[PDB]
Amino acid sequence: PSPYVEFDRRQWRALRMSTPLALTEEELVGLRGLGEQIDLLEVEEVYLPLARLIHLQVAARQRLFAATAEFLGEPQQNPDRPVPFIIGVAGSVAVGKSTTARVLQALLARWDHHPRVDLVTTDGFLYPNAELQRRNLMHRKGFPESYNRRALMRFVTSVKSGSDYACAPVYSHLHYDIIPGAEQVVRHPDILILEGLNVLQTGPTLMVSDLFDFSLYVDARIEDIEQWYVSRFLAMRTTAFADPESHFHHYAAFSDSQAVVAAREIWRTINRPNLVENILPTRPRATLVLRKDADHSINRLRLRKL
Amino acid sequence: PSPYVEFDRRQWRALRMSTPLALTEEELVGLRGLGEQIDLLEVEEVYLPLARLIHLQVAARQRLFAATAEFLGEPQQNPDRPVPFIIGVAGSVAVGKSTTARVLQALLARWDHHPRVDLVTTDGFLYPNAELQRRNLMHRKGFPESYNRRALMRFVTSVKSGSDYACAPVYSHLHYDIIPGAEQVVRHPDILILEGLNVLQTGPTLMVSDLFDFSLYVDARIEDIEQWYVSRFLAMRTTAFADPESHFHHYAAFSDSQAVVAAREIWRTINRPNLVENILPTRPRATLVLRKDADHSINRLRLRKL
Ligand SMILES: C[C@H](NC(=O)c1c(F)cccc1F)c1nnc(SCCOc2ccc(F)cc2)n1C
Ligand SMILES: C[C@H](NC(=O)c1c(F)cccc1F)c1nnc(SCCOc2ccc(F)cc2)n1C
Repeated sequence: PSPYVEFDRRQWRALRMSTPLALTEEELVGLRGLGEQIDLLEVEEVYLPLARLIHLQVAARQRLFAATAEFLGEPQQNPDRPVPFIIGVAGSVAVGKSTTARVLQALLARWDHHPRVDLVTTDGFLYPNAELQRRNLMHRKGFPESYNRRALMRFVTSVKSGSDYACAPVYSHLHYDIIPGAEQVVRHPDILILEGLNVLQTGPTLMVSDLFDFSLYVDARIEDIEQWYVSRFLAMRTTAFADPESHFHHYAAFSDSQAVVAAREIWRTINRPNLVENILPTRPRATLVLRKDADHSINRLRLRKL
Repeated sequence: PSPYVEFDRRQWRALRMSTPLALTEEELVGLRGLGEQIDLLEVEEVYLPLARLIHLQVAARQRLFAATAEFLGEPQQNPDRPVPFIIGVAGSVAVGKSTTARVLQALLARWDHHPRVDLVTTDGFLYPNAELQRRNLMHRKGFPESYNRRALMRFVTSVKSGSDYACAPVYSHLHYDIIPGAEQVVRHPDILILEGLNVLQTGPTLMVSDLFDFSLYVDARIEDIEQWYVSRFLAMRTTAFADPESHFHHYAAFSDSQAVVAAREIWRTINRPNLVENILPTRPRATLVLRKDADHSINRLRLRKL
């Protein structure tokens, strides 16, 4: 007896799902050009249902907002509209957080209840390399203390206060640093998706996850994430690393097998240990845990018992 | 702004709430039967309205349960009813948590959506004095490490899993210790209230508050709380301390002068520090913060914007 319902992949296909509202060819196009780490079978059989499951909660938080406002005789100090519904997305580097976020954003924005869905990466809340150097934490990029937690907290709080205007800084993966001066503006969306390694981590006081209405954790076998991590690394040689402006240009010249070495080293000494100390223990805090099998398809969902 | 809708006492009284919810005289017996200090006007003017708020939340959760269950063609592994709705009640020692919890228990039960409302204090999860001693922690009773946190977590998880049956141990303030083989059974209530000064405290992993659907923080000026503390202590000379078995019998003979000295020393050195370092930091993690005046009246409410 546990606090979630479990479905393996069989049981999930095998359910009398209520709604048609299927994917028009206008949508199924935009969808190939952000996934491809995700196939449309997955979008149809897995992510769409999820999006509706989530739609149910956003819709419920919208009705309750209103039922409450009416109950109070909609007083002056109550805001005029529900505040954004914030969804957190967590998991290891290379697990697919980013795609999953992009897909959900796309699907969730299909309903008229909540057409404005924003997306923000916690990447923009890393200290700039300048500062990471100043605090002697370069070797520590991606661990809890490498982020400006205070600013991140300030940001999410600002969003849940019903600001019409909240700013987050941008991180460039190419340049391996915060793009100075660049800012993402978020103007009271209906839903904000916040993605990052750290979104379900546990501060001493208030923490960002305290302002989440729903949170999702992307899980895989640790060997499999290594495999995905390495493949992503190799691939970056010809793309990202190829650029002369890449902090990691000197990785471009690596032969396949030499790059495989380097990758498994960066994995075994930074990314795997981070996952084990800081990310994987946050798995049981998610509303929903999705497990992906060796080749990226979901083979198990855990929804928190409603 | 803040993430809070804020009302003071005036504003809160002066609201048109378009259901005239009235307490029966059948209910005004029970609510005097919970004791005194208890101001019946405040039950009518504050706690009943709040009870309606919290009700709107429980009703939303029960419907959302159902719409989700429908959506999944009600599968076998989905539970049949909603799991209990959990509400945390935190705040200092002597701030009146226990009353607030007891009144709420009584008012929430009046609706037929959730007539079964259980109340459990986390004092039952303090380590027995015996164990507090093997661990050299008697001086630290009421701080985080004096609780069997693991046990507390299993308890709460069992209730949130939807189990039919869950035990908590019972603590006696009379004997100043856990009563051996005393047990409180909780049998899938519609709502469980969990009162304790630690309920909103952070764990590094999963933590109890992760299972709350709603939570309350009873607040006051720290000087005011001391004064209440000091009376509770004095008054205890007649009641608790007066029995010759009571661990604190010697305290019955302290004159108003020596009794105050003693109370302030226990405050200044145990209860006040536990509050500054462990409880007050938890205050911004509550859905609702209730602030009290010197004279025990509620003078400010902060609800988390919906
Ligand atoms: C430790 C470090 N940090 C990050 O790049 C990082 C991240 F990948 C994600 C979020 C925050 C971060 F600081 C790192 N991880 N891998 C590398 S080298 C390869 C470049 O980045 C990749 C990122 C994801 C991959 F799957 C493969 C490579 N570095 C320099
Ligand atoms: C810190 C400590 N702990 C507790 O007894 C206690 C509690 F009162 C409540 C919950 C958990 C606890 F460990 C304590 N605080 N005051 C005392 S001695 C005086 C008798 O207890 C009182 C309890 C509550 C009061 F408001 C005033 C006095 N002790 C032993």
